[PDB]
Amino acid sequence: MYLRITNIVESSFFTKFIIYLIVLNGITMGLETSKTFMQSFGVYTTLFNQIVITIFTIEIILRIYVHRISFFKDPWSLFDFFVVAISLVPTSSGFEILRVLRVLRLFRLVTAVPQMRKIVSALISVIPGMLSVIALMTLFFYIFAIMATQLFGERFPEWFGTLGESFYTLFQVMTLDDWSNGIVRPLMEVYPYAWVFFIPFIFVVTFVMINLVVAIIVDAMAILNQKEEQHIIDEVQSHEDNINNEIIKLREEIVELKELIKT
Amino acid sequence: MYLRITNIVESSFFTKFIIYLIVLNGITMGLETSKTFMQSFGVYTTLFNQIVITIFTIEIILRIYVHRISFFKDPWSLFDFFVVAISLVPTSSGFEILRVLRVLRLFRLVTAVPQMRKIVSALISVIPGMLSVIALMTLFFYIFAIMATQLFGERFPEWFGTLGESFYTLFQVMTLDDWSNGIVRPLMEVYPYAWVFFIPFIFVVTFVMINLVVAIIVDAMAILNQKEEQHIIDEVQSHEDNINNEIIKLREEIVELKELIKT
Amino acid sequence: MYLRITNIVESSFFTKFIIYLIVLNGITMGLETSKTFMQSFGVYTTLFNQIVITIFTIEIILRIYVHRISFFKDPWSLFDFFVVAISLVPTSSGFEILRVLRVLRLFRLVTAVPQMRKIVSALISVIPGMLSVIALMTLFFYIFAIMATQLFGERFPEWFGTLGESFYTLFQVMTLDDWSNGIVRPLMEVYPYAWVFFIPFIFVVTFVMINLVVAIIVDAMAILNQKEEQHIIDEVQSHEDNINNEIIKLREEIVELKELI
Amino acid sequence: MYLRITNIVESSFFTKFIIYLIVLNGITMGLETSKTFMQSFGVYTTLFNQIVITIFTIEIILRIYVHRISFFKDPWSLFDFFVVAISLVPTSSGFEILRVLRVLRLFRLVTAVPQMRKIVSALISVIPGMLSVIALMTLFFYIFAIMATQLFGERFPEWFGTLGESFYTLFQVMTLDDWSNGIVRPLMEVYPYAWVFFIPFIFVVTFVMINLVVAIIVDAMAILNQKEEQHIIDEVQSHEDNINNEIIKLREEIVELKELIKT
Ligand SMILES: CC1=C(C(=O)OCCN(Cc2ccccc2)c2ccccc2)[C@@H](c2cccc([N+](=O)[O-])c2)C(P2(=O)OCC(C)(C)CO2)=C(C)N1
Ligand SMILES: O=P(O)(O)OC[C@H](O)CO
Ligand SMILES: O=P(O)(O)OC[C@H](O)CO
Ligand SMILES: O=P(O)(O)OC[C@H](O)CO
Ligand SMILES: O=P(O)(O)OC[C@H](O)CO
Ligand SMILES: [Ca+2]
Ligand SMILES: [Ca+2]
Repeated sequence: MYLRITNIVESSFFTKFIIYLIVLNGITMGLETSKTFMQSFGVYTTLFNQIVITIFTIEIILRIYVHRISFFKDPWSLFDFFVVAISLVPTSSGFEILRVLRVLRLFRLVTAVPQMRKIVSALISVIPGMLSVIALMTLFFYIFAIMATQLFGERFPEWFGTLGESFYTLFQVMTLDDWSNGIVRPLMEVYPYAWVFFIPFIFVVTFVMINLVVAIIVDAMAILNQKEEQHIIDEVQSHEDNINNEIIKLREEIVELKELIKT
Repeated sequence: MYLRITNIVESSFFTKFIIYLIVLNGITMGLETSKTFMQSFGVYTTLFNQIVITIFTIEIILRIYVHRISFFKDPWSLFDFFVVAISLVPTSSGFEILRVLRVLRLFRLVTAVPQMRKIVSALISVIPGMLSVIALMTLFFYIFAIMATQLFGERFPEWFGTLGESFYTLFQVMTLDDWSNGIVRPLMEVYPYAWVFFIPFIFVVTFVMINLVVAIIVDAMAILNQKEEQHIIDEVQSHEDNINNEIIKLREEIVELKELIKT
Repeated sequence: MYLRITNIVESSFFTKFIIYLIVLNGITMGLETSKTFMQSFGVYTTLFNQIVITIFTIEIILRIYVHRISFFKDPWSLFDFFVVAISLVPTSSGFEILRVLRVLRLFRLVTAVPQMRKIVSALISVIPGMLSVIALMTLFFYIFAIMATQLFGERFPEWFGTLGESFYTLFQVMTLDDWSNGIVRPLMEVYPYAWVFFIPFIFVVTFVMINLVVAIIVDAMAILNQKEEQHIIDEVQSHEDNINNEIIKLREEIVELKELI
Repeated sequence: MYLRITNIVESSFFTKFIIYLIVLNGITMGLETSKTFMQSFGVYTTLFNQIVITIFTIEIILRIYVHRISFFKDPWSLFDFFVVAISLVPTSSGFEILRVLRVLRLFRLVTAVPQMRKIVSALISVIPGMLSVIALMTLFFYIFAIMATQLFGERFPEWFGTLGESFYTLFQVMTLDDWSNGIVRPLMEVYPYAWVFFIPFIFVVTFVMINLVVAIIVDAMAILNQKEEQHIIDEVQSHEDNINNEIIKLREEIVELKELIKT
């Protein structure tokens, strides 16, 4: 029976039908936004929602028997899995956050549609090279968050009270969000020199972001000229000393013609 | 009189003419902006408008004969068609919003000037390949919109009472416009963890844009290496398939001295 | 024998002296900020400005005499000229707002030095390639100013009442400055769909500013690849043509042992 | 005795120990941020600072011994040194920024981890290039800062009262941080034409930042594209001086078959 289900999971009808259920379920996810619509139709869509989660788990289990292990070595399939698992947690209780994370299920449309995975893939690819810089930055934030909390916390607690208080505030400053009328000018009333802290924080952070981008584009170029030079260097050494194997059978031949002297 | 009017339409004069009207009428739409002006000279401009609109209509008509079905397959003409059609909906009456849409007819200066035509064309060219990602972002927005609305709308209706509402705010946050003192910190007095929503949102949004920009730059400079490489790659073969061919000649010239075979 | 003075205007010391001046006067421009200073040393320093300003006048005259018409085809000169002419107009005058422009004479430091000049010159060079887009965009503003004025100027005259008013505001919205909480959201409390005007506006202008940067970088690299292959090909071709010079005299003296028999 | 110490100092145990010490010390410094923690465990903390501060003074000395004057011509070491100094000075004194500047010793984790000082390097490496542009802009600011102080400082003393205050506001404007509603929009009430100063300032300032990027990127690439030229032209160079070097012997195996006229 294994091959019998495998023909299904792999059909064009399967993926389209699941893509189809993703999409319209998405539309219902959106209609539950309206409190008006939720009245005249609430039980309809929650029903619908239960049908979709059913079909999805059906599907996901099928996919597992058809792919087992390979399935769990697949980033994309793990996603659908966890994102479906979440939806499978009951419409209940105090930790009511999960009712809302059920709208993550719509990200299946990203898994289900190949054009889109490529985009997500292309995006993630940039990340691992950056993990070093991310560390350095987070270190830099940490160190400055500490100083903030200490230098500024007592008189300005909404902003620099806790450690995490200052983290949030320093993120805002980085996005240059209302940074000067909004935070530093207040600070400077008590502590006139605050700028000696915030002006450098701004230049370093902005500096790094910008440059990091420059480096990315330019280093990527550097490897493109690499493969190109290779490809062309590979040519002058494919030719030339293949025109060497022919200018020495001039040589072998030229000296094959050297008992002109015997006569 | 097909050929007689084709001659007029296609002439340099006609085009220079329509352009000149476009400039005057655009100068006068700026003057129509002054309440002070209309009281003194406003009689003059409601007919100037009413006859430039008339002249333009005539033109659009002519041009249609002169190109028939091919006129309605030209982007630039189709524009002129609509942008002048909208200016025909009554001098008053209908709705007064189509009287504001009237001023759009100055974009006919972009349409009727071929430096502008291509400059716009240049700009539009990067879009159709972007389309996929525009969809991915839109889905991202929309999921988050659904999410923000049922997390912050009951308590913060101004910002999150509706999908549309939350679509707006999330756009605001994307442009980083007064996002933290302006939306999130208030949200956070009622909901201390709002940062776990919006900071992830900010990264994704921002990360996608920037990398999108890198990709365009970085991929375009790839294609340029392609055509340069094969330009160069072809030209070594032209001057190195030339070499080994006239050493084949020399190799043979040596085997011309087979005439040692005379003995 | 005017040439005498010509050798002095051109001298290393003529230029180096004027730069000492431009820097000095520039250090006094700053201290004329401290009203603390400008009582205790006001007279002391107003002369310094009077000396400097006459010297520069002299300098400009000499440069003129030396370079004649060719002086007025030189922007760097033309600038020096106007920025000094400006400073000439007395003070009190008709309006203490040309007294302010006087400061602009410090940019003479950009003039007096290369490197500085190269860089200014460097930056400007992208501009002429841009005159077209700058115009399309200006048309784009103009059009949306006219539209914004007449759509919102009635109830929002501070932001959109006058044509120039709408220009200023659309400029602010372009820099995304307090655009939503400070402008559109207020607008929408009277005119709900006003987002249909501002979101597209922001998209258009943002898109244009980014692409233009992308076009500059990539079209730059294309010109850089034109030059590259032509240096590589003009190499490959020429040597490859090096190789056929040693082939024809390894050829037509393989014809003398052939003519041998 | 040198080489015995030298081999300890260069040990990866030495390095890893100091790195470890750097890291746990960083963990305690965030703990000092809590007022709860400092109550219940603050004495545990303040001695560990002493410990680490000693150990590092030891570490720095062992290293000066090992490297002699080579140590003092090393930026990363100079830093490690200068940062340990600050942490040395007795707690309090009259000004207690030093009891805060002490959290800079965490930056040692940068100098200590070889992968981090690499990216700081790459970053720093861009600066020398732009020291001229910097000067240009620093002047430009100065000039505009003088100009605004004496145009808006009497009536707007907070923003423009002194030179210093004008530098701060112009920097605020440069970052485009709340510029219009805030500074510029108020100013224009008193001085209507103030847009004539803050639009130019903004164009110039943002143009120059933005182009400056373009110049790095594109000139970086011009250099990249040239090292490619050499590598390619070098192979060509090689073949056509080095095979005429070894068929110059084939150039004289043809005069031998000539020369055999003689008797
Ligand atoms: C929505 C948005 C931004 C924005 O509107 O902030 C104003 C930027 N700015 C002048 C400026 C920038 C830096 C230091 C000093 C001054 C600007 C904006 C519009 C027109 C002209 C200039 C800024 C930005 C600023 C700060 C933080 C972040 N973040 O974490 O995503 C983004 C950037 P960026 O990479 O910034 C750099 C330039 C050359 C402008 C290109 O884009 C993007 C990608 N996102
Ligand atoms: O007015 P509502 O409550 O029906 O919701 C309006 C939304 O924009 C449509 O879903
Ligand atoms: O305090 P003042 O009056 O001496 O002026 C301070 C300025 O920042 C010095 O140039
Ligand atoms: O009435 P105004 O002030 O908009 O005048 C029109 C000009 O374009 C700007 O002054
Ligand atoms: O305020 P505390 O003492 O509970 O600590 C909160 C900080 O973010 C944790 O160090
Ligand atoms: Ca802002
Ligand atoms: Ca703001």
